[PDB]
Amino acid sequence: TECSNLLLQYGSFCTQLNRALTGIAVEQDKNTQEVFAQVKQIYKTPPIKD
Amino acid sequence: TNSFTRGVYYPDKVFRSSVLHSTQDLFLPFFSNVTWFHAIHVNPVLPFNDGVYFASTEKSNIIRGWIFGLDSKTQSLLIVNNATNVVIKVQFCNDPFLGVNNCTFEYVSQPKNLREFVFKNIDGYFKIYSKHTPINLVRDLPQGFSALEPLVDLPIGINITRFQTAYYVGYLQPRTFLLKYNENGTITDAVDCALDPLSETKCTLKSFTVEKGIYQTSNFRVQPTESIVRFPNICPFGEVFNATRFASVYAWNRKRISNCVADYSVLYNSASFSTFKCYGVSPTKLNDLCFTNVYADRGDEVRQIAPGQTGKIADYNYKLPDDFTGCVIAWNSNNLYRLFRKSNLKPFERDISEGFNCYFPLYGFQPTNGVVVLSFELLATVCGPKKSTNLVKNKCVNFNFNGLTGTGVLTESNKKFLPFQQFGRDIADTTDAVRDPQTLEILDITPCSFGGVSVITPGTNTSNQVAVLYQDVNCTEVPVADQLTPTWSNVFQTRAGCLIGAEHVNNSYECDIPIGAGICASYQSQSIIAYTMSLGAENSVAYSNNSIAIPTNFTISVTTEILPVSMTKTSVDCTMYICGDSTECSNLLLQYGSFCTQLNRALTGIAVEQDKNTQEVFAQVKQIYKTPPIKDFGGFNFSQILPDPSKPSKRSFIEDLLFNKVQKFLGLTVLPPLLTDEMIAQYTSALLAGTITSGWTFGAGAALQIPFQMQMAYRFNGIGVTQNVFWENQKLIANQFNSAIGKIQDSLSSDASALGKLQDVVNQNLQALNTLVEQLSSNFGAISSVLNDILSRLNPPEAEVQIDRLITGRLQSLQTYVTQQLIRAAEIRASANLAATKMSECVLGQSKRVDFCGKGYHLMSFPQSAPHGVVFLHVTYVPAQEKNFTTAPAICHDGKAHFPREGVFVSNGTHWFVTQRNFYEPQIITTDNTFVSGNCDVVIGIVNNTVYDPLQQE
Amino acid sequence: CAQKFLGLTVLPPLLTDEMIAQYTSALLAGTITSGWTFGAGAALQIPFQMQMAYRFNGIGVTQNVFWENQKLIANQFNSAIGKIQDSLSSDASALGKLQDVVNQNLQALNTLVEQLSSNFGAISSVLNDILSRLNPPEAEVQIDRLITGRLQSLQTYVTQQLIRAAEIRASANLAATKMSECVLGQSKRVDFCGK
Amino acid sequence: GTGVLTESNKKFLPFQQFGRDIADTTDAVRDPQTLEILDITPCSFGGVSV
Amino acid sequence: KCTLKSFTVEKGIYQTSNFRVQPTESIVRFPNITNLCPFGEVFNATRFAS
Amino acid sequence: GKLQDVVNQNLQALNTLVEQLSSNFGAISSVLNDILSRLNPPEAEVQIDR
Repeated sequence: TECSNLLLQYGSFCTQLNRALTGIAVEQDKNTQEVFAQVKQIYKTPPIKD
Repeated sequence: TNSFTRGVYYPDKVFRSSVLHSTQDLFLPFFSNVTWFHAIHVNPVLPFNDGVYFASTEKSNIIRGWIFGLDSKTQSLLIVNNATNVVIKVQFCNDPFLGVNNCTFEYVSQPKNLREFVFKNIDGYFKIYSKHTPINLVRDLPQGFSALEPLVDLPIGINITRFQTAYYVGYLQPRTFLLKYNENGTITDAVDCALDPLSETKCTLKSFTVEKGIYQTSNFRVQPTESIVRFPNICPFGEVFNATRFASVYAWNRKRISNCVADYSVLYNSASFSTFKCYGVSPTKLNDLCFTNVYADRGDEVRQIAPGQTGKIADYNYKLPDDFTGCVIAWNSNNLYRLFRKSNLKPFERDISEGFNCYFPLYGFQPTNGVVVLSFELLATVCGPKKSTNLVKNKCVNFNFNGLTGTGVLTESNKKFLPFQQFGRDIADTTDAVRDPQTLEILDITPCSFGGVSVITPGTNTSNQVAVLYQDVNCTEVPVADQLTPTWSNVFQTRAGCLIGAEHVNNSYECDIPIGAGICASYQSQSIIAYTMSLGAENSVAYSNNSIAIPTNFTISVTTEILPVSMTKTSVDCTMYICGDSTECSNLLLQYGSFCTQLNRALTGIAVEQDKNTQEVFAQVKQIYKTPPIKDFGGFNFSQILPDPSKPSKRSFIEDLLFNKVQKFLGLTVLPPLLTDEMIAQYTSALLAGTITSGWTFGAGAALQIPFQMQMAYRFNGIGVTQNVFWENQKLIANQFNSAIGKIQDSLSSDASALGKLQDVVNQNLQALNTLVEQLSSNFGAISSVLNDILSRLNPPEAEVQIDRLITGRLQSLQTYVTQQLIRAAEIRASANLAATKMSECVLGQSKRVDFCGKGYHLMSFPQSAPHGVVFLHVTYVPAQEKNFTTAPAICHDGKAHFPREGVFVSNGTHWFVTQRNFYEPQIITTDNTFVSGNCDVVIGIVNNTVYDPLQQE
Repeated sequence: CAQKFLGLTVLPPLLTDEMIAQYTSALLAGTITSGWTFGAGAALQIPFQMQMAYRFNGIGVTQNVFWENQKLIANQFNSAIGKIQDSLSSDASALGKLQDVVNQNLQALNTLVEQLSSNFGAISSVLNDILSRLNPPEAEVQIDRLITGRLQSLQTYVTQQLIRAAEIRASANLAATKMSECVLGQSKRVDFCGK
Repeated sequence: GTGVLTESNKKFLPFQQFGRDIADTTDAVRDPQTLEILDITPCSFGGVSV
Repeated sequence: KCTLKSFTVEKGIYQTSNFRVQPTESIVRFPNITNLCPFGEVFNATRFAS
Repeated sequence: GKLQDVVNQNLQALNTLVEQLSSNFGAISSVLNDILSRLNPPEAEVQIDR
């Protein structure tokens, strides 16, 4: 605890860090969704590949 | 004891208005249980704590005077709090209420209800806050806001309180919380932290209103509850540290004994023996810390303890390293030599082996004048005795392996500790495993569980319900170390997290509040619902070797794609950010290798770049096309997108709607855009006109001139729609376009959903500044966060240290800001070159890029300006009303395969015709509309039909 | 114990390998069913062989070039996919950039993790033991300097992770472009879709 | 500090001697010697572009 | 020229200096306490012993 | 200029590092040698750490 109270002396350090990291995390999901989850439909691969 | 009675008060805080501020001032959480009332009717009250809050009713005084305060012994106040001279006394007639060593410290005379004397504590003295007493609550507990501060601090010093006197008492906890100050700086309903996870989110985001989303709330840990300080325990040390023998100049021992159990140099802890100095350790942690050195080792100069000092220790006397750990004690009243040494000494060197004839010889026992250190190792132990509980399995404790303090569970000694049988390290940290000092057969490899907490918030404008997920969790159970309110409350046992849940749905739906891991949530009889994220809708259309779907009709859809172009570019002048109005630190500004100048240089670079981004995105012209005064272009009501009417100074209607959506002396400034919103609107005009009047305004030299219907004719022709509908469907294409603009005007301009992506930059930029300025309110280890206070409080030789500490902190934060912005500038540059590319190939021409310039087959895009960005209305062609026709590539009987020139040999079961992938619009095979190479070939797909040659002409 | 307790964890992707594979299935299925005729979701069904004829015609050869060579073309295709099945095996190129990205991040943490042990000018780095050894008053260096050091290491980590993210975002933007132009579309661009 | 003193446009509760801004820099001070509070604006400042 | 350490400066606008406004007065505001602080009762006390 | 600006910023980035060395960072002097010449034994660690 003592070091956490001392870390708080570096005011709101991690709030900024956590936000940046979270921003990266949503950006990653945004990238996946944007890259391949591009379809509003899921066409099912035909059972007969003729 | 419910209804969320708000334990709020102004915590001696400066008046602030229109703000949201967080603190930890021991407020009253809404946890009240029972209170002491209804004593009499038609039973003494003695509740006590330091962390208390009192509230009650009124008829006269009711409390027979409000009191606070043992009995007639010490520090007894029993303040009357009545009209007749309230005094701070420190027990006879006041024992009962009045009516039906008397040393005083202070005099104040400060003077159904809701009288509150709440929030008490000492702070070395006294603390008390008080609230108004409304008389129209028509209930027992008022929805209130806060208590005020008449005067709180007085010379009381009560270590404990138990005095009072239809009654209410609450008890305080040192919790963090959020206080909302309205425009009049009145604290409105506050939000406790750890009251509930939604409140945790509100604290987390330092914002009461919380949009629907997954917010990462504070982490969670199980509490270590016990500790081990175990060692076999029980040497001369405890007695021989003192020695009559005094020969230390030619002697500094280190190991009088290798193993001590009698180690308690209280001589230092209480200074029961003499003066001392400890290096690297507390003087009091003598049985908490242990070293493998138990003994060691005078002169008028104890100044020569000298861990790297410039004394006689350098060459004659005993030397210690600058990086020395240990503790030294001295002796006096006591009534070998420090002769000259030609060589220098090394740390911990013990050398007791040219100045004419004076180098070889080498004290005085008479009272010439009234004119000893133990080194500490870094390690196991064998000193500083201590004992505790036995090994604790399956629950987490502190002090794992005694000499170290860990929070791991003491289980599973599945490690051999082969060479030494004592200690293990992790792949990534000092401590991984231990062998218990007394029973060397058991281990600590399981640190008390810990992880992050994500919270699902449905959006506070709809619901106050939440779901919570421990990011890494067994999904077997959740401990109670925190809200502490719910049970562990059927919850989806997902790896994403599982503490308190949501209906775990066996059905599937569109994604919302995406927790991640293929799991989404919503509030849809309102409750949190957790779903397995579904995919897009199933498409089951059959395909065959001869089945082709061909549109018979079409629509024009307008995709509104909004891209950031520029940042809310700023310039931080560190002279103020760090040193505003501070002249003492002025020397420090110069101290740097222009680091500040370089940080500002980076932001200036960013700003110039931002102007360049706007310039590429909008300024690709030399002569601007003035929108012709027509409103006559195929009837397309471009009047809705062009800045023609001059109602606003320059803006178009769509851009008006875009601009209708979407902080002083901060030490920084937000530089004006080079091109104002008015100029951008005018460049927008320059592009839209020209775009609808000539075409390639840049690429084709103002694009000569086009009737506009010829233009979109050619654009259809570009997308692959040739000689099909651009002329046949005049008044239909125009109508669909028009309707699409209506679709944007009442949809995104009413929501700003798609439009909020612009703010992904603006919000972040503001947050970045908000972070930066908020970062100022930080001590960084300095005595105070306020530089001017350091200057007003500390002298030069002492202030500079803390000034520099604060400066270093602020410089680290500023570098962080510059860096964050340099990277965001790069990202926006990437979006800006995308936007410029899109303006160039979507607006200044017809891009063949599929699903790039909007959804579907882009034929056109009409840009509009947005604050720090561009919105492209990409008018795209979409096929519609598809019919499943039979296809084949070829026919014969003419001795010619006759493959379709550009079309498809398609039939409705008969009437084999040829058309394209644009519209049904069937046509007779028409030899001139086919391509022949191969005749009656072995090629797959001949349908044995015939085609008329227009030149048969018989 | 590859991933230990350092506060450094991984949040699962929204789109899990099942979800990614599932979307990929849709994408391929759309490719073999509408090819390019999509109103960004509004697929128009075409027979695959016919789609190939149209794509071939879109590249400057006639539809009959494909049809005359239907057997050739389809058979060359089958051989080519087999070639890739083998050429992507035997750890070829370590699957290129994908390995690199993961390597770019695991190391990002091995570095961050290593920094945990740095003393930052202090005697030690084991903060819990530092507090045990000395009292907070005597911790301007023992704790706060250490904290500052870790602060910088984390800030460096996020900074580099943001750069990594920016780079990744650009890669993803290009990948998305390919996803909508190269697949679910016919690129007319040289080396956009490979040589 | 340094700044422009002006009559505030808002009365503040008597319990505090001074107020603070969003940037946590002093917003206003009640005069210890007078029954008034004066907004304090940081003295005009900014960059110089040549 | 100094900001860029070059005697010849390219045509353009440069972020050169820092504009702050010089204060025109020194304003001292303290409560009008006329009671000399009884430090003598603290430091010239007859008995500190206890 | 496009291709000059890049080399420029790269070199400038180097130029900056050179300038940075000149900083004392709050130290008694700017060069390790001076530190090593003035307060070496007792405070080299402190000044050097700075």
